[PDB]
Amino acid sequence: LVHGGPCDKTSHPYQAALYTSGHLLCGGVLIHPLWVLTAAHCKKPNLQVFLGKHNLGQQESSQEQSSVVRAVIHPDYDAASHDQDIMLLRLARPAKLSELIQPLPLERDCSAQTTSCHILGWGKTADGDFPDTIQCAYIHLVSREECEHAYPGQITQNMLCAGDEKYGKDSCQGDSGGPLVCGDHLRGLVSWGNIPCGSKEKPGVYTNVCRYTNWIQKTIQAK
Ligand SMILES: COc1cccc(C(=O)Nc2ccc(C(=N)N)cc2)c1O
Repeated sequence: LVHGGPCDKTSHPYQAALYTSGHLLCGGVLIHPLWVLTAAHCKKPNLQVFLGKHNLGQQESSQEQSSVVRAVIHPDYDAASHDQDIMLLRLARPAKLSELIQPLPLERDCSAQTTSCHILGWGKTADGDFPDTIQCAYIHLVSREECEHAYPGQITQNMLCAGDEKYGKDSCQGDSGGPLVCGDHLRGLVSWGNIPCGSKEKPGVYTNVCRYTNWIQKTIQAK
């Protein structure tokens, strides 16, 4: 995340860190004790999910680790266009909830009224480095018309745009799959956007979570 700052220790209990081959890969969102939501482009072998983390560099009493038993990529995911960039991960070990480990409810209304939005993650910062401490930034949803002009013929109804006109606060590589939180509800997932990261003109592109309500429920309630 570029142009943000360190999060308050107790404000991100839904945040997951996704690892592959012992290295941070993506962010994720805890949505149920057994399920983490992330982007489909975060699919890698033998993912390890870390919950209740703040600083990646140290062992924290609040942390919980789990391997993934099932990875469910949306059937209509299209890698080239990032369309329908969403995946559900079933945890081997259900999340032991605490003040620092809690699920985030989903936004179900695609026409939800404007609320304060924020993004968070351990992705690439302004200096080009990966932070040990989780970063946060307040951002705003961008009108679909403005986003379509920014990315001609690339924005589908399964995507939502967000950014910041003042400093260009934006999500980046490593934040992928992490949450776009609006009014204490999951509104989007970090998917793609401007490279180098910065949202002053080309806003960040997020998977539009409200479109996936039925698919998420059907996957979680399957078998
Ligand atoms: C495993 O996932 C990845 C691997 C390599 C690169 C990326 C990446 O560049 N993502 C990305 C780019 C721009 C934005 C933005 N809003 N400006 C957000 C995310 C990646 O996600």
